Amino acid sequence: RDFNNLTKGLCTINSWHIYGKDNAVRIGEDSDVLVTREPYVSCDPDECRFYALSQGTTIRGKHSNGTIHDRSQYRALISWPLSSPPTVYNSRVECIGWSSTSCHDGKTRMSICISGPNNNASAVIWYNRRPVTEINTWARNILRTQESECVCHNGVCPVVFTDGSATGPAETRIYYFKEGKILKWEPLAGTAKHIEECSCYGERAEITCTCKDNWQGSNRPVIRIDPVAMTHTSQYICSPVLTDNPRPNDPTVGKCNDPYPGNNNNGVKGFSYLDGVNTWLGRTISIASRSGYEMLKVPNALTDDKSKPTQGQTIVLNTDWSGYSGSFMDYWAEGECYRACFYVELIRGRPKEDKVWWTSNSIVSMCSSTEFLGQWDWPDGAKIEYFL
Amino acid sequence: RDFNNLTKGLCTINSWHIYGKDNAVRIGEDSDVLVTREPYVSCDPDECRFYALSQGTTIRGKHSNGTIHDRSQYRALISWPLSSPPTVYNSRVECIGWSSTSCHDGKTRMSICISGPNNNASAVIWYNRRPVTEINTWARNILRTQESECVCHNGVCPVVFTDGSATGPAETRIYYFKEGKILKWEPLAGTAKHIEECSCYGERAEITCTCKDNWQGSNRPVIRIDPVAMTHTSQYICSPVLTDNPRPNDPTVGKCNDPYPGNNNNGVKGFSYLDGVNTWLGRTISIASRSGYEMLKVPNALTDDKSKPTQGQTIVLNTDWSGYSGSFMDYWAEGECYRACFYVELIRGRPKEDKVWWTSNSIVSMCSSTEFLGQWDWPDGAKIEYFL
Amino acid sequence: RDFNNLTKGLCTINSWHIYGKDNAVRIGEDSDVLVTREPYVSCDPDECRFYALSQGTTIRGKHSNGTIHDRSQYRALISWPLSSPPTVYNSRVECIGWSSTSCHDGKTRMSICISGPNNNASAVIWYNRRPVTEINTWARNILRTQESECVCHNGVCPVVFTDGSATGPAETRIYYFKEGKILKWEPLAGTAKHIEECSCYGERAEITCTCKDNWQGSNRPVIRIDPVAMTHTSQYICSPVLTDNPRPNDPTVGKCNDPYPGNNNNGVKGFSYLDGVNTWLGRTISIASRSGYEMLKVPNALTDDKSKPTQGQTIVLNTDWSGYSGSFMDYWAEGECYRACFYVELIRGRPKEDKVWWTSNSIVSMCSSTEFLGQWDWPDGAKIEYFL
Amino acid sequence: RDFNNLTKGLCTINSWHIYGKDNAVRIGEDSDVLVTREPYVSCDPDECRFYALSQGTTIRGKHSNGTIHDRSQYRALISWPLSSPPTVYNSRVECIGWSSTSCHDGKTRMSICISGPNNNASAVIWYNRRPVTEINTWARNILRTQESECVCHNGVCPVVFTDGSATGPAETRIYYFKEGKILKWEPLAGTAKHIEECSCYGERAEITCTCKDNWQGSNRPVIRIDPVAMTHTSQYICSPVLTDNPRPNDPTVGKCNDPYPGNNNNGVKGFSYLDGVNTWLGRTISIASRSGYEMLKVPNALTDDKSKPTQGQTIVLNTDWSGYSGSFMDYWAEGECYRACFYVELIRGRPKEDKVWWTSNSIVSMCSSTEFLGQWDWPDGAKIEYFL
Ligand SMILES: *[C@@H]1O[C@H](CO)[C@@H](O[C@@H]2O[C@H](CO)[C@@H](O[C@@H]3O[C@H](CO[C@H]4O[C@H](CO)[C@@H](O)[C@H](O)[C@@H]4O)[C@@H](O)[C@H](O[C@H]4O[C@H](CO)[C@@H](O)[C@H](O)[C@@H]4O[C@H]4O[C@H](CO)[C@@H](O)[C@H](O)[C@@H]4O[C@H]4O[C@H](CO)[C@@H](O)[C@H](O)[C@@H]4O)[C@@H]3O)[C@H](O)[C@H]2NC(C)=O)[C@H](O)[C@H]1NC(C)=O
Ligand SMILES: *[C@@H]1O[C@H](CO)[C@@H](O[C@@H]2O[C@H](CO)[C@@H](O[C@@H]3O[C@H](CO[C@H]4O[C@H](CO)[C@@H](O)[C@H](O)[C@@H]4O)[C@@H](O)[C@H](O[C@H]4O[C@H](CO)[C@@H](O)[C@H](O)[C@@H]4O[C@H]4O[C@H](CO)[C@@H](O)[C@H](O)[C@@H]4O[C@H]4O[C@H](CO)[C@@H](O)[C@H](O)[C@@H]4O)[C@@H]3O)[C@H](O)[C@H]2NC(C)=O)[C@H](O)[C@H]1NC(C)=O
Ligand SMILES: *[C@@H]1O[C@H](CO)[C@@H](O[C@@H]2O[C@H](CO)[C@@H](O[C@@H]3O[C@H](CO[C@H]4O[C@H](CO)[C@@H](O)[C@H](O)[C@@H]4O)[C@@H](O)[C@H](O[C@H]4O[C@H](CO)[C@@H](O)[C@H](O)[C@@H]4O[C@H]4O[C@H](CO)[C@@H](O)[C@H](O)[C@@H]4O[C@H]4O[C@H](CO)[C@@H](O)[C@H](O)[C@@H]4O)[C@@H]3O)[C@H](O)[C@H]2NC(C)=O)[C@H](O)[C@H]1NC(C)=O
Ligand SMILES: *[C@@H]1O[C@H](CO)[C@@H](O[C@@H]2O[C@H](CO)[C@@H](O[C@@H]3O[C@H](CO[C@H]4O[C@H](CO)[C@@H](O)[C@H](O)[C@@H]4O)[C@@H](O)[C@H](O[C@H]4O[C@H](CO)[C@@H](O)[C@H](O)[C@@H]4O[C@H]4O[C@H](CO)[C@@H](O)[C@H](O)[C@@H]4O[C@H]4O[C@H](CO)[C@@H](O)[C@H](O)[C@@H]4O)[C@@H]3O)[C@H](O)[C@H]2NC(C)=O)[C@H](O)[C@H]1NC(C)=O
Ligand SMILES: *[C@@H]1O[C@H](CO)[C@@H](O[C@@H]2O[C@H](CO)[C@@H](O)[C@H](O)[C@H]2NC(C)=O)[C@H](O)[C@H]1NC(C)=O
Ligand SMILES: *[C@@H]1O[C@H](CO)[C@@H](O[C@@H]2O[C@H](CO)[C@@H](O)[C@H](O)[C@H]2NC(C)=O)[C@H](O)[C@H]1NC(C)=O
Ligand SMILES: CCN(CC)C(=O)[C@@H]1OC(C(=O)O)=C[C@H](N)[C@H]1NC(C)=O
Ligand SMILES: CCN(CC)C(=O)[C@@H]1OC(C(=O)O)=C[C@H](N)[C@H]1NC(C)=O
Ligand SMILES: CCN(CC)C(=O)[C@@H]1OC(C(=O)O)=C[C@H](N)[C@H]1NC(C)=O
Ligand SMILES: CCN(CC)C(=O)[C@@H]1OC(C(=O)O)=C[C@H](N)[C@H]1NC(C)=O
Ligand SMILES: *[C@@H]1O[C@H](CO)[C@@H](O)[C@H](O)[C@H]1NC(C)=O
Ligand SMILES: [Ca+2]
Ligand SMILES: [Ca+2]
Ligand SMILES: [Ca+2]
Ligand SMILES: [Ca+2]
Ligand SMILES: [Ca+2]
Repeated sequence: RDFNNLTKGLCTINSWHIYGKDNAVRIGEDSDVLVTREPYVSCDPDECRFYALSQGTTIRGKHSNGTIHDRSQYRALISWPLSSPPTVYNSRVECIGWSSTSCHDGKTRMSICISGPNNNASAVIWYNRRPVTEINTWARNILRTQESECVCHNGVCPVVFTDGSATGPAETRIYYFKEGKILKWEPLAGTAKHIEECSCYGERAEITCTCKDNWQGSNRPVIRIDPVAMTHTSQYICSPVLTDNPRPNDPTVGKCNDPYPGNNNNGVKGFSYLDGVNTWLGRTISIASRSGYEMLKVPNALTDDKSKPTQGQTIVLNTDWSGYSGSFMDYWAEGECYRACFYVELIRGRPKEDKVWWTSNSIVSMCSSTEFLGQWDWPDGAKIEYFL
Repeated sequence: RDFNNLTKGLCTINSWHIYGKDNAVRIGEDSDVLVTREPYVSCDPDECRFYALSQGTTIRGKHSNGTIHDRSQYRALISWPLSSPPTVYNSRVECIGWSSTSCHDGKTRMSICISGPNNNASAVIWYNRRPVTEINTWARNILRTQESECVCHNGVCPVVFTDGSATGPAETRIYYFKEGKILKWEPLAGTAKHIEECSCYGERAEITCTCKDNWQGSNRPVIRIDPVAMTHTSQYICSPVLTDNPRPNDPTVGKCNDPYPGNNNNGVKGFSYLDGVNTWLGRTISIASRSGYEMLKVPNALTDDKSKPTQGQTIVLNTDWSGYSGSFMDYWAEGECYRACFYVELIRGRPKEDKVWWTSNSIVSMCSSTEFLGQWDWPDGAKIEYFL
Repeated sequence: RDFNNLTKGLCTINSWHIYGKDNAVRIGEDSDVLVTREPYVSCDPDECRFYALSQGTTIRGKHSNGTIHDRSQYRALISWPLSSPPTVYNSRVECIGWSSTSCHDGKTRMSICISGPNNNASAVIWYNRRPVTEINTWARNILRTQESECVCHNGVCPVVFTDGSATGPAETRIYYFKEGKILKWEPLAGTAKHIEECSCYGERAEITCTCKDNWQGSNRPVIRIDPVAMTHTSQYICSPVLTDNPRPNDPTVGKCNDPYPGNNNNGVKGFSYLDGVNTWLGRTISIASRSGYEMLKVPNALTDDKSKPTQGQTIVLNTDWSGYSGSFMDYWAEGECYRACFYVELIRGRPKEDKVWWTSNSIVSMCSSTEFLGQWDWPDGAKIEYFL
Repeated sequence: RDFNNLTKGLCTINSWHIYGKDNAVRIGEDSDVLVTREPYVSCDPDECRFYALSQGTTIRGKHSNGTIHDRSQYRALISWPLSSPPTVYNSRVECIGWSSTSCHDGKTRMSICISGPNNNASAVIWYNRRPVTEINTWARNILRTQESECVCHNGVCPVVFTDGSATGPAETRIYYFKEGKILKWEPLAGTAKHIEECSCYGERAEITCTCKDNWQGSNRPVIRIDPVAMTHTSQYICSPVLTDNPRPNDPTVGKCNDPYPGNNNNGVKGFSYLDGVNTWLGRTISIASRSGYEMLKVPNALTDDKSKPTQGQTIVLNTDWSGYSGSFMDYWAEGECYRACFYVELIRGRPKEDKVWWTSNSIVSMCSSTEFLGQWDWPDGAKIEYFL
């Protein structure tokens, strides 16, 4: 109809209720489920769907062997109905590639997929299910993007890309697209020293992205974007409640404009909702591996370098595998506020479970409640032994 | 379009004709059919569909082992086209949880799923396929609901929940929702001493629910709701034709305001149509197990403590497994009256058929005819031996 | 929109072109295809689809054992997209039963399914996908109907049923339905002595049904219906080109008002287009079994007792299995005439191929061309050996 | 809405970006994927889909044995969602036959399928999913057509057929259809000596077809059609950059009006975009087999007999199997120009990989970019060893 505008503020997050779970690995043990990774969730005005990077093979198929690898010519961004698994028969291909982002602007959807060899990748921007724009690698080193939904405001949908080293300074750009065409792009500015896989959400005409400093930071970099002025700033979450993984143990004071040191060249895509006292952080429970997952209310996390949790909710037990996590919201829901949501990728197989030769995942996602709901844990649920 | 209003009375029930049967277990022996239980049927203005609680695995899948269990993080309310089986590929997830209800109000559908551990469950009310309201456990003991469709009138859709003991007095509430939001809730009142899994239907602006007294009653409690005044009453079916299972043998006089004694802490979800002489009761044939199923015309069953059958129809032979049963009607059919319908859950596997490690079911459903139709029996039809 | 009216005459049939083929048995050797029989084809104003009586199991499934049997509680009328096979995932159940008919009246579709034991069957008439009317067995001996599409004119859709003996005189009725309700019914009149499984089509406000005299006739009975007056007549195809199976060898003169003798108590559902010189007859090639299939132009077959072929076209070789055949036309096609069409059921398995324990079929269908097209044969194509 | 008119010119082709890839053979190793060959891509105003000639069996099915053969009664033109594989469950049959073409005219789609024995084939033209016209073989020798999409302009959709010898002069005709009816047909004229499988595209009211001279030419014949005048001309691509396969090595001067000699009676369906300096040619890398695939910018290839490449892009490595290739464009995209696209059939199995008994393929397709994008190779990706 008309372009959606971020006119509402976030609803108060007093807890998280279950939104979707596909039990993909369990079900795929005996049905035609595609092997995937790098999932996310994104809504259209009339429907919300699961998204992910297929590996171009079923889990039980012999080609599942080797799916731990990230970039092949057999990957593609696919979407499928909420809480269903990604099967060969219900998965809709949005585009071909090994890194992506996607978002609806109110009128139609923009999907971006990047493909290519390491030194010659290219992004192709699709809008209304047609290819519209293409961007060639600028640093010749794995051009890559969010791996979660982008956000739009009055037709403008900013997307953060990175090209160059993952263990050194790199060339990050914020592109502002409208109807799949480039209106403008900027180099990253601010104090964030390295950006990877941004998780974004919008409220009251501002887009907040919580990303990953793969190079040095265990605290998360944050990019706040003004989609009207088409400008942005960057910093780190000040809080001592560190949210990357692997990471050092929590200090009593964090860092606002530098990476918090202790762990280099590694990290996991994650997210957060930064809204004054209504601030919640997601992180794996383990400081060593992609294990477990919890949500922590850390009032003023972004700006208070001594902020510590005041409430919390466990999502996945530390005795269960987790993985990537990101944000999305249904901007077309009824009500006066935007209900914060997120998904957690539950990785199974390699590298942690090497008795099988594949790597895949299932998805669990939650949204906020203004109630103070009882909590439960949500594991993948599959028995690797069955696959042997 | 506009909210549906219960303006018609029931059609005269002279017999029952076959409406839907999915042969799920038979078909699932060699195709991707989800393991389910707690099925039901519910109509939208333009389509009627089967519903059930998936177990998050196929019947032939190795994860089918253990599906006798009731509440896991892998369950979800799913719906699929009438008389098809619930397959991995045609099943639509309405919400995540291990207890549910759902109904269309004329404009859109409300679905409710409860999930959580035993002492910390929570219901989340979905409307127009979006989460709208959440209710936290009030008694911290398996918050649970109908397991069959709710009914709406002018936007108001009452739902009966129970929280607390299943073998003692508990905290039952009647919630009145409108567009997924709570307008009001009451504690259970009347003479019903314990309520579990209500089966409901509406006619001439009154909603009748036949439930289950798991604690002491072999006769069924009944909750009649006024969705305009948003008030209700409760009593038991007076008839000596006892309809719970397990149950004592039929007496010559029943009880109107107390459970009929003889069997404690057990029962099966069931239903009835209470309409003066046009009154029909469903019950298993066996007084000992979920075996067989028959419909009995017991004029004035609700109010006459000596009422006995005047007509009958066998649905499932006592030599075949049955299970839960509930009511639904197509409130959007043509005609001057509402045609009473019901479904019977045909449980296969555990606990009665323990040579297999799973528990699932198929569905058979009938609707009334003003004709006096010949009868046939409708078993599940699968051979357990094939699954070994 | 508006009720369709049979305002056109048939197009000139100079040959038959391929219309649809599903290769169901071939494909089903390694995919989830339902076992079926008694197929047909029927069009809606915007789509034409294949129809059949499922057996409630896949071909490779263990429950396929025994599918030679005709009436079980596991059968249902299903429809699916033209030329696709009937799979567990794309098949839409129209109703439950072991005998059926279906037709679109221009506004919506009427489907009829009969179920029950031999002495207590009942038909239930569905309209706009809802149950509307029910008819109880009148002779208590396998109430049964067409097994191919009915035809409508200004809302009136006549259907021929038979109840009683298949090897003696029986009680055949012509029902005239409108919006799923009975307007009127007649007993069979005319000279046809026994009616089974009528194949019908309409043109210029007249409905012609070519049926099967299972009792004594090797020539086919024909019922012509006036859907406005709601009256009919019956006779036999006069032609010596006998079209039932099994059958005696062709004589030089046929019979107009009596069964042509030579074979008792057996026959196959078949059809014909009776239109003066534009008359074509379908029949198996073998006079002994459901083997092969050919179309023969026999000018004035209905009324000329010495009529012999003037042109012909082989559809299936005598070295391939055939089965039932019936008529349908797309009454919503462009043009000034109705293009005659038909389908042939290609039965595989039992009883002729007993190395397998199942019985199923695939479908091939053709429509007429005003061209004189080259011919090809269209077998099922599956290798039974593969199923062993 | 209204008939589409070729009002735009081609966009400048500076490189090719990835458009679609279905990874069919990989995925089909463990899921219900139909065996196919002779694929292509074609767009409707609201969707673009993959097309191909199914073999009426899955790849893993036992009937896959023998699929190297070209014409059987089990083949059919099927279409399915872009980048999905052709599965038994998502494939839509357009018509029955072993040679086809299809195109949307703006209002609805025309599909053509030819079937029959070698000496008695016939084409049947479908429009709006209904059969409309039929054409009988004129030379009684494998009537056949494009195997890729046709193109329409103001309702007129020309199609090139060939009937007669594939290794000698034959009878090629250009038919001009409108709403599935024949407006006119011509015999082939010009200097092209033999025409097989034309690949076409349209721009500024002219339709260009790059075909295959199976008889003598290693350079490609080209048919340019005026769909308004309904007239055409024919010649060969003048360029010494030979694009058929097998073929001699490139000379320094090509031939404009005769086949370039060196290889007889063989060839592969291919294509090209002939647009002055914006001219690109596709060809296999190997001059001996259907191996590898590259795009070469050969300014003025059609008219300059000494034209050599000025830019290039590898699509498939010479160490990977390729096959047929053809053109299509989305005539309903936004923008001021038509973006040239093409697909490459990646054949697997027989005859080159004879350890398996089947022959199938997967599809990769690209479209042009005005950017100078980095290149990657796009192989089928399946391991034949897995199928053994
Ligand atoms: C039914 O459901 C309800 C609803 O969920 C249940 O009630 C919930 O119970 C939760 C668990 O108790 C509770 O969650 C906790 O909240 C704490 C904050 O609340 C308390 O403090 C505030 C502030 O003063 C008070 O207002 C309040 O009254 C409470 O006293 C959090 O602090 C908790 O998180 C911390 O502990 C968990 C382990 O429990 C860690 O995993 C987590 O990371 C937090 O601790 C680490 O991080 C901090 C900050 O740096 C460190 O100080 C600390 O040492 C830990 O650090 C180590 O561990 C981390 C992670 O491994 C590592 O990185 C680091 O290096 C160190 O090794 C927790 O979130 C809910 O708030 C509460 N909800 C409600 C509404 O009440 C109820 O129990 C359920 N009922 C039943 C019967 O079960
Ligand atoms: C073709 O189709 C038609 C249409 O269906 C067939 O006709 C139908 O035939 C049915 C079976 O005969 C018949 O059903 C019965 O109707 C009885 C009522 O009708 C009779 O009584 C009235 C009242 O005076 C008369 O008007 C009427 O003319 C008849 O005489 C029911 O009473 C029957 O139910 C009872 O019996 C069945 C077993 O048959 C039990 O399973 C059932 O539970 C009922 O009996 C138990 O319950 C009562 C009440 O408490 C007890 O008194 C009794 O002892 C039984 O109790 C034991 O068993 C129960 C259950 O196990 C247990 O809980 C308890 O503790 C005790 O152990 C039955 O419903 C249809 O009405 C009739 N329909 C029509 C339209 O005619 C026709 O036969 C078919 N044709 C062919 C050729 O087959
Ligand atoms: C390319 O394609 C074209 C287009 O299809 C091919 O041309 C077609 O060729 C067809 C086969 O030749 C041909 O079909 C036949 O037509 C005959 C009628 O035409 C002839 O007679 C008329 C009338 O005088 C002439 O006008 C005309 O010029 C011809 O001379 C039919 O009579 C044929 O059917 C009979 O034979 C077939 C076997 O071929 C039987 O299966 C069939 O049942 C018919 O014969 C039985 O029935 C009759 C009637 O009672 C009996 O008299 C006779 O003895 C047979 O009876 C026995 O067999 C039956 C069945 O088993 C059994 O019940 C009974 O008891 C007895 O045992 C046949 O239909 C097409 O018309 C023709 N089409 C066109 C447009 O030309 C062309 O060949 C192809 N090209 C190539 C290169 O292959
Ligand atoms: C990142 O991505 C970019 C973007 O893709 C990469 O840059 C691209 O690199 C490509 C490969 O180098 C390049 O493709 C070539 O372009 C040549 C034309 O450019 C050159 O010549 C022009 C003209 O003077 C200059 O303007 C220009 O500056 C260049 O110098 C083509 O000529 C190339 O094709 C020929 O070679 C390939 C093998 O490389 C053959 O397969 C192909 O068939 C061509 O050669 C055959 O055909 C010709 C013509 O008849 C014969 O003369 C020749 O002998 C060969 O003939 C034999 O082989 C054929 C086929 O087997 C056989 O039939 C015959 O009988 C003989 O046996 C090639 O297309 C892109 O243009 C370039 N793109 C851009 C934008 O720059 C970049 O490298 C990537 N980066 C990294 C780090 O990898
Ligand atoms: C088929 O015939 C009936 C007439 O018998 C047509 O019905 C008339 O249609 C118009 C528009 O619907 C009404 O105003 C008339 O009263 C209708 N009916 C009768 C029964 O008189 C019908 O429109 C015809 N069908 C089609 C497709 O033209
Ligand atoms: C393509 O060209 C034809 C004109 O040749 C356009 O047809 C005219 O369209 C309008 C609206 O449909 C009619 O009133 C004219 O009479 C049409 N036709 C002719 C043949 O004169 C057509 O609209 C054009 N297509 C598009 C998408 O614009
Ligand atoms: C931070 C992005 N990088 C470094 C290039 C990664 O390796 C990502 O790591 C992971 C990962 O789980 O750590 C998954 C993604 N598939 C990778 N992205 C790409 C484009 O390969
Ligand atoms: C009466 C409801 N209760 C007691 C909590 C049950 O155990 C139900 O029993 C049965 C049952 O078949 O008896 C099935 C339901 N899955 C159970 N419901 C829940 C929420 O677990
Ligand atoms: C002529 C109809 N009769 C006799 C009842 C049949 O047996 C039919 O035979 C055949 C048949 O292939 O001969 C198939 C049908 N499934 C049967 N119909 C029913 C209702 O069982
Ligand atoms: C050039 C067309 N001809 C000669 C008849 C072919 O054999 C084609 O060859 C090939 C081929 O891959 O060479 C595939 C097509 N399936 C064939 N077409 C038909 C109609 O059989
Ligand atoms: C395939 O067919 C050939 C030829 O009929 C036969 O020899 C061969 O054994 C078959 N192979 C398989 C695997 O069926
Ligand atoms: Ca399988
Ligand atoms: Ca890090
Ligand atoms: Ca009880
Ligand atoms: Ca007979
Ligand atoms: Ca050639």
